[PDB]
Amino acid sequence: PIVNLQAGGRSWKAVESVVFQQLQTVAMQHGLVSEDFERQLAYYATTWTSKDILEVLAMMPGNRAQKELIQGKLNEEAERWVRQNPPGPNVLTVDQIMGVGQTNQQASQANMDQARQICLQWVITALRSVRHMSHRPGNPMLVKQKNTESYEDFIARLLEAIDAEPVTDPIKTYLKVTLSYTNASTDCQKQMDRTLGTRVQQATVEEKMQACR
Amino acid sequence: PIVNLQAGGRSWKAVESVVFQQLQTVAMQHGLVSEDFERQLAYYATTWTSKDILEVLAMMPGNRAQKELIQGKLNEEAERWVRQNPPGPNVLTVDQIMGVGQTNQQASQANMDQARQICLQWVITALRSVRHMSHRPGNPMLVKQKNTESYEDFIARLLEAIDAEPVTDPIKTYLKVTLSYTNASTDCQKQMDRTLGTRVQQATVEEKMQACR
Amino acid sequence: PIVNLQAGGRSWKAVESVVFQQLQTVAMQHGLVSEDFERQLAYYATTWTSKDILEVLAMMPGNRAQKELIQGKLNEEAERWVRQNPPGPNVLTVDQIMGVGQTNQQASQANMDQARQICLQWVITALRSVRHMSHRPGNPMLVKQKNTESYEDFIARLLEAIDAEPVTDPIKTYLKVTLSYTNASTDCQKQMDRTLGTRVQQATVEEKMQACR
Amino acid sequence: PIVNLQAGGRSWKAVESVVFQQLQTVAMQHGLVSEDFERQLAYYATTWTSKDILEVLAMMPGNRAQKELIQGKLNEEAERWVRQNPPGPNVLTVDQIMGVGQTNQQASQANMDQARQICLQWVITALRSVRHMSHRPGNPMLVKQKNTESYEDFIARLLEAIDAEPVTDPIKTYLKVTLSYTNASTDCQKQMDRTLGTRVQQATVEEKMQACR
Amino acid sequence: PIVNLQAGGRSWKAVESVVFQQLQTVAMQHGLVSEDFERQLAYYATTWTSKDILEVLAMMPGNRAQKELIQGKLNEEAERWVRQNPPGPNVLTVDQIMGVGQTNQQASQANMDQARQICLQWVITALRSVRHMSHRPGNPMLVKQKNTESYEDFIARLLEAIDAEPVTDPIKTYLKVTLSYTNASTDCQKQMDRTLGTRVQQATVEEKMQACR
Amino acid sequence: PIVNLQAGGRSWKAVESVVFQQLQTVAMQHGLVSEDFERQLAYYATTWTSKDILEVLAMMPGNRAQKELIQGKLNEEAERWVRQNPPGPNVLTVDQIMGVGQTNQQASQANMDQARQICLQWVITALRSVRHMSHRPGNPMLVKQKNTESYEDFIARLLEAIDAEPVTDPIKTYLKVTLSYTNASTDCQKQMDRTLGTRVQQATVEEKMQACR
Repeated sequence: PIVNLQAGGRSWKAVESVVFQQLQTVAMQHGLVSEDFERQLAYYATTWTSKDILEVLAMMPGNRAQKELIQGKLNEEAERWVRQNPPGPNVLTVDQIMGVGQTNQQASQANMDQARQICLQWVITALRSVRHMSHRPGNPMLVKQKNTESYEDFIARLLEAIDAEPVTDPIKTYLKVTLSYTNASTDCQKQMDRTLGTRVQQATVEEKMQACR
Repeated sequence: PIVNLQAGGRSWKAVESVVFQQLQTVAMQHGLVSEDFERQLAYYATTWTSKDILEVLAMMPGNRAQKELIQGKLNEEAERWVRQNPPGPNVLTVDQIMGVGQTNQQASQANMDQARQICLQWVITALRSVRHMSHRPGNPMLVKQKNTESYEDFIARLLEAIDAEPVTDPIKTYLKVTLSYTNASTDCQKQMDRTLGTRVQQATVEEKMQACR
Repeated sequence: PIVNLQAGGRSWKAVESVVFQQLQTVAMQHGLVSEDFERQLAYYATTWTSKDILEVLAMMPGNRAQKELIQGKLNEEAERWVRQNPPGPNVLTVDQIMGVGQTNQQASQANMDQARQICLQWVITALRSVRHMSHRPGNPMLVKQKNTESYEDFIARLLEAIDAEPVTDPIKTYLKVTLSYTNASTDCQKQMDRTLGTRVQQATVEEKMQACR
Repeated sequence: PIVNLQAGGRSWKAVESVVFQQLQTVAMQHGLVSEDFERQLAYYATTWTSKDILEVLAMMPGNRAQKELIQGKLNEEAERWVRQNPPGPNVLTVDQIMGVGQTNQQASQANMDQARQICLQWVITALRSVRHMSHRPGNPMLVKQKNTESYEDFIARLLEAIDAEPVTDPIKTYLKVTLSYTNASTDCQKQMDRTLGTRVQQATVEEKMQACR
Repeated sequence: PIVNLQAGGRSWKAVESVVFQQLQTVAMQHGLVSEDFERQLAYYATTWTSKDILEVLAMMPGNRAQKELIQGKLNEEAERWVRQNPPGPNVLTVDQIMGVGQTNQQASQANMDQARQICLQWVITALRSVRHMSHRPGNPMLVKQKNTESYEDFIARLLEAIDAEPVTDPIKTYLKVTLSYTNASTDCQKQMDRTLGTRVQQATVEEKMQACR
Repeated sequence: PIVNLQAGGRSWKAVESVVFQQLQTVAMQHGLVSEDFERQLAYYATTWTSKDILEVLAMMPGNRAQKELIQGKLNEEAERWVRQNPPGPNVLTVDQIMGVGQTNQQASQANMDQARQICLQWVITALRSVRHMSHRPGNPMLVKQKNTESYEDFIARLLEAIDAEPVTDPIKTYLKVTLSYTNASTDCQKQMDRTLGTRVQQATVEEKMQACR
């Protein structure tokens, strides 16, 4: 974590042992590629140096292969960054962004603020990508209410499946509303279909949600 | 959390890991829509930026659908805010209030103090509204002393049922006093009815409370 | 908690999460009307704003009816305060004392110091009063050494019973000394009666205490 | 706890919740009259105000009668203090020493430093005195090595028994050395008596201690 | 831990009890020679004095012989340092680097910053070396998918085996890709060999990883 | 703990409740005379006043006799200090060193820095001496590989036995290397004796250590 000195100079601080242990238990119960770890790491890594965004991630508990997969995806982000940003006189280098050969004080500098911001972004994209590798194709379509599962529970699973997929907002909204009625059990889809006629199939996320419960 | 610098400038701080873990255990035992989480979040979110009122809520443990329901209600609050406050030159935008595209420092500014205040208000209304969706109609009327439940316990349940409903104070008071005698078991309602005659039915919250126990 | 700024201005702070959790476990094991919670809340609520003396109490775990009983007694304190202190030009209002419509900064002001002091006093009186409602009449007189209970234990129970009652010091002392010999088992009251003759009945709290054990 | 302001003025602070919980667990496992609580309270009560030396003691977990016994002994200390120090123009009053009718700030003042020092001293004497009441007469003499208890263990119990008694240093030393050989089991007292002849009975605390084991 | 005084002078601080306990539980579950302890110690030992890099390591829980092995390897590093850096007028001495006969303040000085940096480096090399002693020769080659172990799990074990070996990056990459197909079970190596023909054997770390699962 | 004021004056602080509890659990699991407690106490007692080096030790959990043995040895250190340092005009007194009749502020002074340094040294020597009393003579020689114990484990026990003895470095090195082969089981001592001939008996700590495992 960068510390802003009262003099205005900037020095470094070891990650607060409270925050580190906080992220670890969220990477030990949910996983280091799980969204819960991704959400907590991004909020607390705002002050983290490019050096502390990589070292802490490595220390976090996870399967050895997953760290290979994450650094593998992370290397994919770096090569992409070099291609999108051609070598330039003051342009950052993958090493500068990956905190290579920098003392913590030099990696906590303002010039490494862009570097720390760029680094954290690559890790989140890789984890979303490592997470996508776990997801099989068409998870939402396969999900249904087997054994007449609670309409609430079924919608929770369907929401997880759309959230799993990286489809963009305009298409994320299409899927949630469309799949909820289609994959619903005949008992409540049928009663709602008569209850709200065409409209229930029209909009299903909220109006259909309250009716089935 | 906004931090007020001695210089008078304002900077940001990651939510204290003590407070975050505090709210989470109250959102993991009672629920993230439960009143206990709503009370603790409001007290500790006074300093929270518009950005930290949304990110922390998302990190808190809850059913996936409930977060959809909360953001669904939260979007209802935003559209209502735009209609009630027409677009204006210095008027806040739903994005400004929802901390969109703002760095933590820029979201911890005084101009975002109104934005953070407006944001927190929407979340509480949604949760009360998400909570109301769980409540069926006429919960207090259905509540009674089945199996001669302790008059204390029965009043506790009845108080919870009025608190559940969003009826206004003048009508919240009507219900508590009225339903306590009506739904009471014959044994103690009858003995009190003879004991205090007309007055016991007149006022039931305190005088009837001590007598039945 | 009010924080006294070095500049001399006064700002507010969310109740330290260490102290809050401390009072809660004493309101979850002993009760929120129990003396143990009352003692810890008064010591730590010295800096608490009128707003933080009410919000934290509400968050503390307790039966729903008990909070009704506490706010019921608290309203009794407020109406009494208005009658004893007639409306005046600079006189505090029940709202000012109950931290109504005040921002935390404005409720942490010196002018609200009297208000915070007055508020805390009402809550303690109500809890003592809520606690008295639980106590049946003449608890000390009924208490005896059934099954020849340890004279120490019996005196502990008798001391609890006098402490329960709100009798004033001059009469609190009368009861402890008087009831200890009268309610004592025949075996040790008789042996002490011969051992110290008239004096043992004269003074019973300390001289009789050591002899029976 | 008094806090020394940088300006040189002195203000008050609620007992650190870390220290309070520390003393409580030592008053919940060993007892509030036990030496372990007495040792920890004295070390941490150096900064405690006369008001915080009494309130925290009351909050600590203990049998109700024991608090009566401690305040009983504490009142014995106060009456003795008045007799030894006759009423004087600037002489402290039992109330001033017992933090009566003083705001925490006024009880954290330098003039209350003597008062806080005098108060803490009375509580320790009472607890030693409350502890003595538990001790029966001649505990060390009765202690022996029943069933050939480890000479180490037997000396531990004997040391506890002399420590229990308030005999002065010149007589505390007499007892430890004298009782260790006398109460020892015949097997090791006899072998040592031949082994070191007259000297072993002469000095028994260290030379006899190593030999029996 | 060195503390940088506002005056610019430098003083010492006892290792934060939060960080110490953090490293110990990682040296009590994984081992004091395990990579997990090595990663956490290096990140938190940035501020540690040469004196605190040795004392804390000794306090950490481990087999007695392992500390002999670590100090044995540590002495190997020191003799090597003397040979590589011949005695010089301002050149550091193994004692200066090993914080011998220095007060904490004098060991927290800027001149001991190089000494603290040099010390920490030796300990990590020894632990990697102590860890290598545990590793038998050719661990990766022996590792295979016995009982058709998950291709993911098998790659995790193989990655651990290459990480175990101190082979340099150019040869670390050769091994991971080469051994994954060779040691794979016939069922998935065969199906992949037909699926991707020559290329699957060409590159096996990522393309073969997703296909077998 | 002494606190160095910004003004340059020095005041006292109650031992951080985090560090105290840290040492206690190491004096409750390993013992208050065990090396683990001795190592942690020395590192954290650098700032401790002469008064806080004695009071905290007494509070730490231990057998009553052991504290007698430790203060017994501590008195041995004091009498030795008086003899080695004859009474002098500015020479420290055992009382000054043992923090007798000094207020914490006066015991936290620079003139008591030598006194605090001298005090801590005596306690460590006594504990090493109290620990030696537990050790019987010739512990390393008696230690062997009974039931063919792991050569690693056997060397761990032998290293503990030499560490137990206070023999000086030149003779500590002689013992470890000499006893490891002599007390080894015939199976691995014999195979090593043929494997490395005369040299294996020559040096046994490292070369023989790797070979037997």
